[PDB]
Amino acid sequence: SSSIPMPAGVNPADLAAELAAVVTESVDEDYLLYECDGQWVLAAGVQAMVELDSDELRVIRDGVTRRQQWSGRPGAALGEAVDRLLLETDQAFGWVAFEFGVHRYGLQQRLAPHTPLARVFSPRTRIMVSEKEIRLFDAGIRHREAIDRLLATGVREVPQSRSVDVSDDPSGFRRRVAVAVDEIAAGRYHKVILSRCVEVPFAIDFPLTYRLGRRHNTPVRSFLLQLGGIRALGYSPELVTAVRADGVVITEPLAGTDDLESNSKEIVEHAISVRSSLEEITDIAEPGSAAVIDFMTVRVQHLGSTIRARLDPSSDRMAALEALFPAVTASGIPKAAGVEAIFRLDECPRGLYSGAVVMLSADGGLDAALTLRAAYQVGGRTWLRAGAGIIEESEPEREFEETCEKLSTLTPYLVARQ
Ligand SMILES: O=C(O)/C(=C/C1CC1)Oc1cccc(C(=O)O)c1O
Repeated sequence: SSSIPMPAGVNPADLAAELAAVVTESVDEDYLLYECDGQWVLAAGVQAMVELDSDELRVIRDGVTRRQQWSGRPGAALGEAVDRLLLETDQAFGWVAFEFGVHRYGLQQRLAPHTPLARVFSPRTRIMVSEKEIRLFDAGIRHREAIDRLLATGVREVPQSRSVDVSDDPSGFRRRVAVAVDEIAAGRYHKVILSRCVEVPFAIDFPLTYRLGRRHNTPVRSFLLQLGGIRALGYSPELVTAVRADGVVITEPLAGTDDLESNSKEIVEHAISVRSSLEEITDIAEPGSAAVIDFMTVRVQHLGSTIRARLDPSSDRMAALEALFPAVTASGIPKAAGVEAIFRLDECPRGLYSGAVVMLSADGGLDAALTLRAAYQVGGRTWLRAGAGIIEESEPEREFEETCEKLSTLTPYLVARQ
């Protein structure tokens, strides 16, 4: 059957993460698990893959890689290829780099060749885990048998975590901050977010770390993946974009930090962001469809606003994502200038950090979550990355401390490789 009853006492995050580890290894496949609105979707197995790089677009199907050059907007390029996958299957999953959002500002020339912009795939099988049920899509006996074996076994106990020191500043985050402050004071831009990488000196178990962290984090969206040599996990603090089948587009910028409601620094910054999103959404919206619906409402508690619109017929979901990308929250104000500065003052390319993780539907749906509070493994390297907004009054030591706080979303929950 399509449906299985959820076992009592079992958290959905825990079960989906267990499925992700056990079932995929069994059948030799890559995966992405995405948490959206009480559903944990495990997209298992790469049926077809879209790789969009700075200098090339690749579609790999059935063992055949078909390479194309592309020009113009990255979203249009990505959209066309993804649309093709979605004729064949219902949903597509992936990640989008920070670097995806640089073309709109004409910064693409800065990118080295073979710089990844996006990886989007359609799954061989889907498993959806929620509180009530497990739903199976395109699951063969092999997958089905595996889910069945796990379900019987139950979830593994999470081992004790292993600590890491975040006090070093090898990349000189503090000095880099100062430089930003000077540029701000000189009126180059209002804001930039700068970040630092922290290497983790041991290998971690990604699914087990994801479970431990999820227990102590309540995020807007979350993810765990093994894709194309990359392991990653994260607790996304913001939604970049949600586009519905009906054409309604949403973005929800959050303020961060009683005194949230009254504090001036936040309010000015949140308002400026709200203005930015509204302006961006407007370019892709039916005239007169754009509104801010829940302004500066308190929603951990956060300040946030909901910006909504109707996707114009001339435009599409990728265009909406490009209009809103990268998020102000991890870039700067004004955006073009903040992004420019990031090439200069931060370690580039960013890749997954400050990019998005995406779920797309054949119905026209898009869900894109901002990648922050995440861990990465590529090659032999395991790392964490956190950053801070920098404005004219910012202090390098305080900003360093801020990074440490953000790192603490993950630093206590690292489970070493098994
Ligand atoms: O500014 C904040 O507190 C913030 C707000 C989010 C919207 C709710 O979170 C972040 C902003 C920028 C960078 C990071 C980071 O982890 O790298 C970050 O977590």
